[PDB]
Amino acid sequence: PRDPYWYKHAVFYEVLVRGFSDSNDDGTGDLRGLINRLDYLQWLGIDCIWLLPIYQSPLRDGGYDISDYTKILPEFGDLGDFVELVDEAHRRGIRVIADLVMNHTSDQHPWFQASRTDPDGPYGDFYMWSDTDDKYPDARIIFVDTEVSNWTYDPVRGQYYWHRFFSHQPDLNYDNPAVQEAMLEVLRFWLDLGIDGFRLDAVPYLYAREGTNCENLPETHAYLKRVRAEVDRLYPDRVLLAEANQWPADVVEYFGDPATGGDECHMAFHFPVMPRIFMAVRREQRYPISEIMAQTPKIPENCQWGIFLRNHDELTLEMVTDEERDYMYAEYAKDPRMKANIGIRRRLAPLLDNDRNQLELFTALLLSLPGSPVLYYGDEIGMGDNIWLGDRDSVRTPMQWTPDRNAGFSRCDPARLYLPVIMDPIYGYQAVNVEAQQRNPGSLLNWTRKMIEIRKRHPVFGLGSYVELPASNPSVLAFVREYGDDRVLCVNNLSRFPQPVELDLRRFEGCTPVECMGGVQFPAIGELPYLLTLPGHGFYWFVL
Amino acid sequence: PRDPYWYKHAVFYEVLVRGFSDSNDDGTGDLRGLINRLDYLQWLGIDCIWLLPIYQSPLRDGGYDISDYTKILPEFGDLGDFVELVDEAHRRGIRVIADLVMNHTSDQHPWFQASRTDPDGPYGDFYMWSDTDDKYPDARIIFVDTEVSNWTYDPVRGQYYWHRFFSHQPDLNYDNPAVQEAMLEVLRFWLDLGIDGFRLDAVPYLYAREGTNCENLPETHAYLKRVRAEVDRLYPDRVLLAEANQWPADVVEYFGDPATGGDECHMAFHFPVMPRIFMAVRREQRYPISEIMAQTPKIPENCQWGIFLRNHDELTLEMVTDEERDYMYAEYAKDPRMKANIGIRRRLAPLLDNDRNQLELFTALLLSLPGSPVLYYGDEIGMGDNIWLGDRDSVRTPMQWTPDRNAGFSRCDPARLYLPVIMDPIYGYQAVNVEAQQRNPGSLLNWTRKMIEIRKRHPVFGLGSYVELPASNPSVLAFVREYGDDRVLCVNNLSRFPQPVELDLRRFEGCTPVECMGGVQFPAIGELPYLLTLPGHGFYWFVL
Amino acid sequence: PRDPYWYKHAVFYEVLVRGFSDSNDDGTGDLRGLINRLDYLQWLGIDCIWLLPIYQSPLRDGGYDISDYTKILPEFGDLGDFVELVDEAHRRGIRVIADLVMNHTSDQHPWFQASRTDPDGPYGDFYMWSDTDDKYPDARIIFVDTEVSNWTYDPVRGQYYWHRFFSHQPDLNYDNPAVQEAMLEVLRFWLDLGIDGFRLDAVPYLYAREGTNCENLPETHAYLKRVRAEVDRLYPDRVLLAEANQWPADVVEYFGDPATGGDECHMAFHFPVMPRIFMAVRREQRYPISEIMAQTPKIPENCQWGIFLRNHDELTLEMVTDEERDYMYAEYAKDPRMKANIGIRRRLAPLLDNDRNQLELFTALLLSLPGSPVLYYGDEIGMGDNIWLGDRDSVRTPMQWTPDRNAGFSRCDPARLYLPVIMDPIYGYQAVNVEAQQRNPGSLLNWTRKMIEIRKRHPVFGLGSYVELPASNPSVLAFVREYGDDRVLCVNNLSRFPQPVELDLRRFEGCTPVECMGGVQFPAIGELPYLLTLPGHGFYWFVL
Repeated sequence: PRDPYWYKHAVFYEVLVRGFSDSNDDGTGDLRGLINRLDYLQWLGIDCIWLLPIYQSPLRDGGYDISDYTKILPEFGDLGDFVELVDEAHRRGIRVIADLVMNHTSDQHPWFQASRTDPDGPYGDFYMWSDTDDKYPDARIIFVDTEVSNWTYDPVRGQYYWHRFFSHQPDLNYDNPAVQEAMLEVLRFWLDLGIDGFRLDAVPYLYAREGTNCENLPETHAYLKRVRAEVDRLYPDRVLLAEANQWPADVVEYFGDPATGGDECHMAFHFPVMPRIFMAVRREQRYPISEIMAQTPKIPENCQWGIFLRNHDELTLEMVTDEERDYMYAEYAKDPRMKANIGIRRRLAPLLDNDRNQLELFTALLLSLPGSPVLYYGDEIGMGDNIWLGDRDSVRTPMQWTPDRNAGFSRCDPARLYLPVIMDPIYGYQAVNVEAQQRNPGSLLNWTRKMIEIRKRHPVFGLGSYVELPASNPSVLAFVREYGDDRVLCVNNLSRFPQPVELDLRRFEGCTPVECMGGVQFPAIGELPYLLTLPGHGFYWFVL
Repeated sequence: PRDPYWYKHAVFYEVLVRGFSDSNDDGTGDLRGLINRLDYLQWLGIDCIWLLPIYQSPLRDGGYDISDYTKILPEFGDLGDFVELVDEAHRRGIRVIADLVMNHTSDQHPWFQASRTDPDGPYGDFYMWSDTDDKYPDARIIFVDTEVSNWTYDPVRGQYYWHRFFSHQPDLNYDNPAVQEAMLEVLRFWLDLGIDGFRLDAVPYLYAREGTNCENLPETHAYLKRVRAEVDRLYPDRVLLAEANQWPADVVEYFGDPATGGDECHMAFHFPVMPRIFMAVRREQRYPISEIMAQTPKIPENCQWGIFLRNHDELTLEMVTDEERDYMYAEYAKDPRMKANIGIRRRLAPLLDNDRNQLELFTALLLSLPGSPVLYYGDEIGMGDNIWLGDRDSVRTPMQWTPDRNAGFSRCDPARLYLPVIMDPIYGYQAVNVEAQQRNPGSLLNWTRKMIEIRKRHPVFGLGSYVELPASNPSVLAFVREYGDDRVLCVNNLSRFPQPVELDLRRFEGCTPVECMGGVQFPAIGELPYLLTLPGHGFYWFVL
Repeated sequence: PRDPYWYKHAVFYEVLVRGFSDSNDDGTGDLRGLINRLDYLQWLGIDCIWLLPIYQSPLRDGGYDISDYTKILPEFGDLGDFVELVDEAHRRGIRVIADLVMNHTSDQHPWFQASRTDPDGPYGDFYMWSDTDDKYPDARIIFVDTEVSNWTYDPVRGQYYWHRFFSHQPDLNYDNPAVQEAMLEVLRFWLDLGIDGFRLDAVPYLYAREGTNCENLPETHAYLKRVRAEVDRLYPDRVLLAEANQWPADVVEYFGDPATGGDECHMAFHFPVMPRIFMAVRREQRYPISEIMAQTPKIPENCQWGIFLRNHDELTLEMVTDEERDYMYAEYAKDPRMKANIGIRRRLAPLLDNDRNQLELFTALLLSLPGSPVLYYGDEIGMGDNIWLGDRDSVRTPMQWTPDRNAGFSRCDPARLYLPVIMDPIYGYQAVNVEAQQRNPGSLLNWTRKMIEIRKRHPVFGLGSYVELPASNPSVLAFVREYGDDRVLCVNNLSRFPQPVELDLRRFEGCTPVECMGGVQFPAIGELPYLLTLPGHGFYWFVL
């Protein structure tokens, strides 16, 4: 056994516990419900469940405002349930990781409250305090629309505290060794229960120094290396993912020193992928995808980029872009499609006007580009979303299972539902739900499952090289993935029209391509250009 | 001006006036409404409107039971409306034809009523009467499940009359010359109003002779040759279409003498086309389509096969087949989906379980095979059925125009609709309507429009020859259509998996194929087999 | 403890087995489903289940065309299921009766097929045959729009047979003693299995005589008296109901000789009740009910009228009327709602524009008038119709149980349902279903349940006398029912406005009226007129 770098050949499934399955029938989904649905996740073929935060919380910012790192919110069950989840998932070959906010806690966290009645106390300097609001002035305000702050004054203490997020999410003093030790305790808590890892949230903002930007500080990276060391020590085969809402170049540093193969975070996310793909389809040219592929620095051997088909990170409803390193920076807002969903999280089918061909194109690229892919619950059946509530952050509607009441999510009265089931004439459950999808062999779900299965039989997709093929046609993106004798050819049409692509496949002369979906043998590769024909927004996968 | 064989390059649009548009707002569609929608039909691109029966009728058999040939059922408007319709159609480059039942009339038709009241008077021999039921004993009973004999006894006259159809649809004695002129009289009436032709319904059964089974009799054919002669004489550019629920070999005689180029019916329908495509897609092999293309006899130069995507005839809800000449006779039966539709008219998308890819495949074929195609109203946006309405009607539901009340068909109270609008979660109007389709550029409606338009620009599709290209892959049907410098290549994949097809296009060496949908110029044809790649159920059109 | 006249205090529940519950999940309801739902029928409080025809049948006429009297349509289960239905119902205090067509059978019945093949055999004179078309000329044709004769000629036999219904329902020759004995055999077969009785269908037409109209003939009544004698001899406590779509004066003979207390049919239906209540509500005056109450002859002591809230009997879709004896004959016609549902079965709530107050008024009267009431399945929660499924079948939609898929009727795929579930925005299952109804204490269902239980605690409703109270207010119908110390006062407002009624109750001077719904004691009855106040379409029940 033993698999230290399993995340390199993993497909992750991000799930909102509150919204996946309700067993108690109280209108809120729970760990037991998720446990009851493990059989589906196995059928789908995913390798790791990624839990959105379930920690105790006032729920004032999506539950990313944590009040107790070691207590599970009563709505979702108890720690006994969680242990059973990790165990039954493992028995099914499925791992479990979770979001965990490292930078800040809610103001309703006991440490906060105990950092203000007595500054003398052991918790007294757990947060960042200053008599003036002038310190750290070159740090931008993240929530510029709501916070005039980054220092706000607390009366019961009689001083200002620091927060890069909302005023009810005070930052933690990471210069304080007791904080470095308490937080590291928290990680151990969950690792002891058997969790396979975390996504460390908001780690760019851990340390602040006068004179700097107060993100990505070398003191910060030092702390994470500390975290990798301890975890590697006490627990085998665990994973640390970084959420860094930054250009993938400032992000490459969260992987640590490349000489060791990686001694910091295992994964971080490559946020510009979806916006650049979006861009490619609109202009019908491969270059926006080509550029980031080429302008991304190399990362340590044992690290991985995470990719998902969304335009915003979730702790900050922002698109990750950069005025000086993103050549498409100004172009995104000149798509009135793109500019209407700015601050809003949208599910994949809505982002693509429910175009099946485009859904396949985007998901095909997601599963084949160099990295480890994340599916968001509901996308595999074409679920929609529901702005209006909350929102900017919902897309947290109940998973749509059957055409029965409440889509089969709960047997409760609809009035008791935490969020309503979508009843829309296009994405509503009477038309879009997992059971209908499963029974129809031509559905998006069955297609996705087949694709996930093709990818599992080919470790090259997570482990292999990426070399893009020159091609006379700007509308087609063709590349090859090779992981020692396991080689695939991936061809993608960004145009809405049928397109020829002529490939110089002379490196593979003599090979007989086998198409992945159907197992059919194509003519052998000779030395003259090979003609592939794709329909609008089509793609093919070939084994060589 | 000057165009006698216009129907050869025409695309027809079959419409139920009752169900297309309601202007009076009484719940029933009318000629006034159709006129109002002529701008749409022009936009869509069709060449000829084919009207379902609008004559005065007891409506006991779909309006195919005519009680007066010269009156429009008041429900639909008046003869002024009909004349304004034809004129406004012609202004737009649209012609108009109608179904007309030649064989029999309603029993409620005044000719019958007079042939029961006055056996000796002028109508006494308009129908076939006899003292016995012992006659023409070799004629099968068509509606064998409802009708015990082809003779039925009338209490008022005291004799049996003949009916090959229902008891309330007595046959006309075509041995009586007064009947032949009365019917020609009927034809002229409508031709004088400007109608561009008819589909003569149920003509295989015009004459009966002892010793014969009473179908396709030479006396029938002579009468039809007679009909064209007078029509050609008195009216320019008219068309006679024959509805013959018969095997395409028995049908070919309705075209007349090949020496004349055609002196009988201009068009007849090739009924087995759809079942063969259906079976071919199911078996994923070209053979069922190839076979009819090759085993169908040549027809006169100025005649053409009519094709449409349905499995049944509309007057006799029967699939056209033949035990001695149909390679597939017993095989339609082994197909669970085929067998489930008794003798039920279904619309295309229900017939294909709403598979967008197959809808395109089948329609590409309808539009590219040798003949003149018929579209059924609603298919162009993917309308469904309502089988629970039965007697066809399944398929005679209201056109779904907008997402407003009654799909935009009428502003009436739903309780007064002649038939209800489909509200189904899959084909229901809140999801499927012309307005949603038009605003979505990727919609089926817009696709159908592009298709009809490229077809219009290439008269080869209606006038040209058919040459099937040999290919090692049995799953793909590839053919060429050529009409003197107008040559197109059509390639169709019957497999649900991607398939390569290698074509020998050396007859076209040097040509740079141009794909019709996007106008992209493909690589030049060399001496080697040309490789086209198709996705599951895909197709391409190339100009040469 | 025998209870020979149990039907006098019974409330019947009419159920379409096909449409009540689906256990097999094949889209068709079955006896097993009905057995499974017996606990609900007990909960509601009904005393007898009445089954619509369940016999083997080609179903060309609602199953009233019987092809085997001793076989159950496989679609519904087998005789084993039936035996279990009778047993499980009886266990719960519920009896079971069924429709049985006495007069005619399907032409697909083995007796017929052997009566036309072999005139010499044992079945040769089972049907009414003739060499001529002229016999029995004074009988109207019932289905006059469809049928030209009451005689139809059979080609295999070479003679005419007799049929008062559709031509595929040939009449049985009851002059033949073997037919008279075959039908009693049919009757005993079911009685042996434990059925508690029958509604004998179409018995007015059993015998035909030259000289008459062939209804209501003494030979017919004699036979029914003969049938009753045999049933009473061999089986205890059974009931025979006659469906005679006739004026209540012509119907009374079916109760037999009054001297014996009743020696023919136990029950027959009073068809004008509902049309008269309907008119009474429309004109807002008591008189139309007063009149049929006055023109209804007294019936033998052990006989009972059957009442239900419908305007048509179900075998013919005709309203009972009589131009010379029904003073309202022409008034039904000037009545626009009435005239639009002329040959259509409608459920109670549609018939009353879904007015809950009127649903209560009509149901209150149904339960208080002299007779034994029949509830139709679905009316108790306010189900609607679907007239587009053909004016019989309009009212045969699946029972709506839960808000889950297919209203909880079946777990099948919707395409497989025998008829669709109503999805209308007023009566659709998402708004109207038993589960929603039972959970709401203010619902029509819970009301109906209470009402039935109140009726059960007072046998006077079925056994007592009926005396109408004179009152100056024409809008109120007030009556008293007395059965030896069980005395109730019923007051009903036919106006849509509040109304006073002043009653002379001196017969009950000293009594403290107790209202049934709530058990509140009203002021004692004095020598002065007693004042009751009712809301629009209101009613009260008082115990004295």
